[PDB]
Order: sequence, then C-alpha cells, then structure tokens
Amino acid sequence: PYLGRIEIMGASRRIERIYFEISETNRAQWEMPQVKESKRQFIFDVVNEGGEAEKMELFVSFCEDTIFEMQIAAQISEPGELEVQRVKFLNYLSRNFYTLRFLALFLAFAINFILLFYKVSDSPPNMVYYFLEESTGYMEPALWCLSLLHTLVAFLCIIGYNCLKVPLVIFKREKELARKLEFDGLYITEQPGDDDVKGQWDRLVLNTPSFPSNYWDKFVKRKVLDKHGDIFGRERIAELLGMDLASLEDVKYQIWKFGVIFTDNSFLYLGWYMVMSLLGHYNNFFFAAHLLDIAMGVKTLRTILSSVTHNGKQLVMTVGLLAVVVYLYTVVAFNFFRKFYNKSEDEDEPDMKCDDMMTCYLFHMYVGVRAGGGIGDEIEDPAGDEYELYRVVFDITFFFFVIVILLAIIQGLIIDAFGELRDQQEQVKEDMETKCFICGIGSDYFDTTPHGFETHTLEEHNLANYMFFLMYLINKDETEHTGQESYVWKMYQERCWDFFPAGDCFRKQYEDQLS
Amino acid sequence: DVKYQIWKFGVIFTDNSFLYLGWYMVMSLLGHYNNFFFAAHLLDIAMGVKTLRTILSSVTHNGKQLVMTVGLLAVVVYLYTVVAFNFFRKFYNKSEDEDEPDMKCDDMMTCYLFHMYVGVRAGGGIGDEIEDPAGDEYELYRVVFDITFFFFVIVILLAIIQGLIIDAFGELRDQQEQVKEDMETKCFICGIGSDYFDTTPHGFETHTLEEHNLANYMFFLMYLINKDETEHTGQESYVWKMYQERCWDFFPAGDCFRKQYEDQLS
Ligand SMILES: Nc1ncnc2c1ncn2[C@@H]1O[C@H](COP(=O)(O)O)[C@@H](O)[C@H]1O
Ligand SMILES: Nc1ncnc2c1ncn2[C@@H]1O[C@H](COP(=O)(O)O)[C@@H](O)[C@H]1O
Ligand SMILES: [Zn+2]
Ligand SMILES: [Zn+2]
Repeated sequence: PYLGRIEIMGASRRIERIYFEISETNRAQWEMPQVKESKRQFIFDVVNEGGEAEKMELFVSFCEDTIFEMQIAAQISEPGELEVQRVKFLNYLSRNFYTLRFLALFLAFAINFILLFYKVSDSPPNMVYYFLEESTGYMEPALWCLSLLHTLVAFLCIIGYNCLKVPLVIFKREKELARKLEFDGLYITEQPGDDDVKGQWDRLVLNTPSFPSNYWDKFVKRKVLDKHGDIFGRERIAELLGMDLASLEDVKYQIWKFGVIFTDNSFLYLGWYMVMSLLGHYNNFFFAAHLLDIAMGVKTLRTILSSVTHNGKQLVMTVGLLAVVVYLYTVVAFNFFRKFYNKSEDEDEPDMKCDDMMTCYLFHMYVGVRAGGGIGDEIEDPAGDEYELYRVVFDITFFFFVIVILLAIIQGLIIDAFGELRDQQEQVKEDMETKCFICGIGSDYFDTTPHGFETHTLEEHNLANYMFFLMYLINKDETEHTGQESYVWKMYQERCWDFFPAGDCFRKQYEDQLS
Repeated sequence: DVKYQIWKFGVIFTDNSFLYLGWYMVMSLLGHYNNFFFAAHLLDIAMGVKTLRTILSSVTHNGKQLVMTVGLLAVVVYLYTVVAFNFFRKFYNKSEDEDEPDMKCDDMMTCYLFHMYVGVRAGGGIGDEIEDPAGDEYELYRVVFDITFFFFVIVILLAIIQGLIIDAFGELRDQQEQVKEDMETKCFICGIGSDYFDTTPHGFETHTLEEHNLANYMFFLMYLINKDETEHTGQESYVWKMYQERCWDFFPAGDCFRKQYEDQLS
C-alpha cells in the first residue's frame, strides 16, 4: 500500500529497483478525480501529438505540475482575526471553485427562465417599456435577488480561481523561464526578438529578489551564474539577475505576475463573465451571454462542439469558397440575367435586385444560398425567353455546386471530424493497453507470464510510482539521500532522463536467473 | 414462505422484460375501452425484429449526444430570440391584415416559441419566415442575423445530429469487426494467437474445436455439477474445489498442451 517501487537504469549500467514510502495524503490526492482527469488528458496529449525523445521530458513536466497541484490542494484542505478569517475564506473559495462555477451556471439558467416572461409595451406597465408579466408576482423579486447573487458568485469565482489555478500558471511560467535561463541561455546568449511577447515580458522578473516564488528551485540564480559566469561575465550576469555577488562571500515582480495573469485565457474568460454579469444590472438580457458557458462547462457539449471546431479552418475556408463561387454566379447574372431579378409584384415600381453588383451579390448570398432549389427558386421563371436554356444551366449549376456540393462539403467536414476524434481516442487506448508507457516493451512480451503486463504496469513501471518518487526526492533533503536517490537527483537537476528504463526492464534483464 | 414469495414478487416486478409485457397487457386491456390503444402495440416491432433493433441502435448509441445537441440547439435559438426580441421586433408581424397585427416577437415566450418552431422547421431559417429586411436601416444586421441562423442552426447543428447517427453506424460496424477479429485470431481460453497454432496446418481450428473449446468447458461444468462428489475423480475434485472457491486458476492461461509438450511431440 505504501511500498512504492520503481526501476531506474542505474550507475552500474544495469536496471535496478528502488523502494520508497508513499504518503497517504499523496496517494489520496493522486486518486482524486480531478487529478485523474489531468493524468488522462496528459496521456491523450502525449500519445496523440508526442515524440519518443520528448516523451520523458513531457512526463517529468507533468509530474512536476501534478506535485505542485497536490501541494496547493494540501494547503487549501480543511484545517489578527482579520488575517485568520481571510485565509479561511480564501481557502474555502478554492475548495469550492467548481461548485461556484456550477452555481453560476444554475443562476444563468434561473435568470434566463425569468427573462422568458418579459414583455414590451409602448404604454407604461415613442419609448417602449419592458416588464415581466407574471401573475405570481415572485418572478421580479426573484430576478433581482438572483442577479445580485449571480454577480456575487461570479466575483467569488474569480477570487477562487486566483487562489486555486493561478499558482499553477505562475509555477509553470517560473520553471520554464528558469530552464530557458539555465539550459539555453535565453537572456544571456540568445536574447529573444520582439515577436516573443512572452519572452520580452519575462525580462521584468529576472532582476527581482523573489523571481522564483512558486517554483521550488531556490538555487536557479546560483546555477545560472555558475554555468554562464566564466563565459559571459560574472558581474554582467549578476547585474542581469539582480544578485549581489559580493554578498555571496517587489513591485516589479507583482507587475510581472499581473501581466502573466491578465494574459491567461481562463482568467480572461472569468473576467468576461464578471463583466457581463455587471452589465446584467444595466440590462437584464446581458445575462443571456452566460448561457454560452454551457460549452465551457458540460464536457459532453464540449466534446460535441469539438467536432465543429476540429475542422474549423476547413469550414471557414469552405465558407469563403462559397462566397467566391456565389460572386462568380453574381457576375454572370449581373451581365446576362438582369431582367429576371424583379422582386416587386407591382407593375409600376420594379424592385430590381441585380441592376447593381453589390445588391446582386447580397441577393445571391442571402436568398440563393438559403433557398432549397438555389437562386432559380427565387428569381423569375426563365421559360419562353431566348436565354431559357442558359438560365436553366445557371440555376441547375447553382443548385448542384452551391446547394449540394458545398453544403455536402461542410457536413462531410463535420462527420469526418466525428470519425477522426473517435479514432484518435481508440488509438490512444490501443497504445496504452498494448505497450508500456515507461519502457515501450509491448504487452506480448509480458503476457508470457499470466497477467504479466498488468503486473508490470501496476508494480514495476507504474508512472504513478515515478511521480510519487519525484515527490519523495523533492521533499527529502539532500543530506538524507541514499546513493541511488542522489544519482537520480543529480540526473533530474541536470534534466537528463537516461535513468528511465528505455526498452529494458527487470524481467528482461534477469530472465536468466528468474528462469 | 410468504416473505420469500414477496421477495420474489418484488424481484419480478422490478424486471424490465416483465414490465414491458405487463405494459403490453395493460394497453391490450385498454384497447377494449378504445380501439386505437392497439396502435401502441406497433411499437413492439422494435423490441421484436432484430433488423429494426439494430437500425435503432444507431439512433440510441449516441442518444446522450443527440439530446445534448438538441439542448444546444434550444440554447442557441434562445440567444437568437434574445437578439430578435431586443432589435428586430418589427419584422415579426405574421398577419397580412393591416388592422390586426399578429406580432410574434413582442413577447419573449412567444418569440422563443416562434423561433424554435418555425425557424428550425424552415429550410432557410427564420428569414424565410419573417418580414423582408431590404430597405430598413437594420438591413445588414438582419441579413447577418438570418444567415448566421441558417449556418449555425439549419446547417451546423442538423449536420451534427446526422453525423452522430452516421458515426454510430460506423462505430457499431467496427465493434462487430473487432470482436470477430479477436475471436478468429486469438484463443478464448488461453489467449495464444492463431499464429502459433497455424504452424501445424489447421492448427488453430483443431485447437479451438478440440483442445480449448469453451463449449467443452461449459459441458464439463454441467458434468461436475450433475456428478455427485462421491464419484468425483482426482482432477474432477480438484476443479470442483477450485470452482467452489471461485478461483479460476485451473483455466490454462497462456499455456496449452502443445506448448507444454512440443519437445515430446517433435
Ligand atoms: N507505464 C505504465 N504505467 C501505468 N499504466 C500503464 C503503463 N503503460 C501502460 N499502462 C496502461 O495504462 C492503463 C492505466 O489505466 P488508467 O489508470 O485507468 O488510465 C492500463 O491499461 C495500463 O496497462
Ligand atoms: N477457446 C475457443 N473455443 C472455441 N472457439 C474459439 C475459441 N477461441 C476462439 N474461437 C473462435 O470462435 C469461433 C467459433 O465460431 P462460432 O461457434 O460460430 O462462434 C471460431 O472462429 C473459433 O476459431
Ligand atoms: Zn515498462
Ligand atoms: Zn487455447
């Protein structure tokens, strides 16, 4: 239950097994369903768009993100007066962030249910008047209290997000910047261009005293100095990083953090939610924009809409193609078929829709594309004229190419998106169930022993066990490190992932003795 | 055993097939009160014909996604209703008479009903059902309104529904194909692939029909259950105890007689 075992390619050039204790809180926080979903999304991402060389780097990054999330969850878990009450309230919002997010979705549907009882009258209950019409009389007070409650809940959602999810954003940003500083020399040798807005903005935090505040590595500045001093000037590097080399013998940081947060998509969405909730008090119908949150909420709806967004570039390109081809038909009509576009039944005021190129394009794009039979179901009958056969060819080509072919292209794009997403999921599942994540040896090898692959993935090469070992190493002070622990610790500090068993396992190595 | 009988009655009355047959009997009884209640028995073709049940499995396979897409259509049509009720109220007069205007969007409930009904059952959307926008100051806004309705509701969402059905057809087909492929390329009992047994001609067929026939395992369970324990032989009693303990290690997992004694069979 607590005996966590891994296999690492050791210093002796042989696969060896390491044993460590897994904490119960860490085990429960791993079994948490949000963490399970994070793991599932990571696995899908890697298997779908990943590489063999990049896989271990991505896996270690995912483990580090998970470890930080576990620490945040432990901080917010259930345990002068102003500070003690503030901490409890802020932690309460973080533990209940998703309940508030679901509470705001119920308040959006509750409010929009009231709005269906609206009416418009010229006379008060020329400026028109809007009012709720209900005999119960409780709908209007319910609407008022529900709008106030909804704005309150949106604000609480923003605060809970800032206390829950913003730390991970800052941790990711700091660790990426530290890695670019140390193992790439980005601001020392590379100096990113103006096109990298993120790289240009990150220059603010280098000089700050508390540059690492969420990322656990408190020796990043020392390591960057030690690596790049002899090559780029110790005094220059110290001035760049805001570190006093003589002592070796935060408004700027806060502004940087605010920029990082305000460039975050989820925070921007929550701010938009709060803004529209504030405008819902100026006009009640602005609360209808919160119904759009069902997409960002319900996972079923998000999966359904992924079929639309998967080929979104092809969909907009096909719409532009439809616009071009309807322009071509408009050219042909405006030059040869102008007389058939009279939309006025009166014999005194002809309402020609194709005596102008802009008007004929608007008429085509609107009515000939929304019509079932094309533009021939909307313009004058061609029979009897000299251009009858030309008009028939015109209408039938419009019907075939625009009504049939192009709408078929759009619908086929959606259907192909459904099929492609299904087979992506199937391929990820097949890879995971037929191959090992850590070593890549197929299940056929392990299945020689009954339940061999399940035993291998649950005991020997459990990626969860590797994550728990990283937690163990990070938490354990280096003084108490054992030999193999220090070997793996140095390989992790150098960002070298050769200690992961690649294509070799304990059974494969010692099958001779296990026979 | 009144308590046992009441328990059995509860178990039966919570059974879906028995409940369906009771519903059939109830509607047949009501067919004597009104003859047209016998039309509900035509629905039994689905629970009957296997072809019809397979066809309807395409509809029910993505049923959750279908109802979610219907709810999404309802939400987006509500949004269009909001925009119409606030900016396009004058185009929703459905009365040709010049004395009694039958406005369909002076009320939020009425405009939602009008949208959900006619703009979704219309081929061109709500612009094929409301007043022509040409000549008004809001002409371009109304054109954008109608064309977005046509693209998003008429085209995109109905395409989502039809794609859900088509993907259900394909998914069910490939499920059947994968089951057939697994059965014809691997052994049910031991899991050793047909490639191993095919070294001997007709080796896999011989293995599945003679050596590891799941039907033979079923018949052996019949044999063990029917045979009184006094007459059990040694291996029979071994398997009997393993079956009483619900331990299934006596099934050959990854090993077979040929694999074990290939040295002597050579
Ligand atoms: N190195 C690995 N560690 C853990 N599970 C693995 C590994 N490689 C493949 N798997 C598979 O991943 C799945 C884990 O199930 P789940 O935790 O529900 O995603 C099982 O099918 C395992 O056989
Ligand atoms: N252990 C097994 N026992 C019997 N049939 C098996 C077994 N493993 C695979 N099969 C296959 O199952 C199919 C039996 O055909 P049927 O009885 O019509 O379903 C054949 O393709 C067999 O090769
Ligand atoms: Zn492995
Ligand atoms: Zn077999």
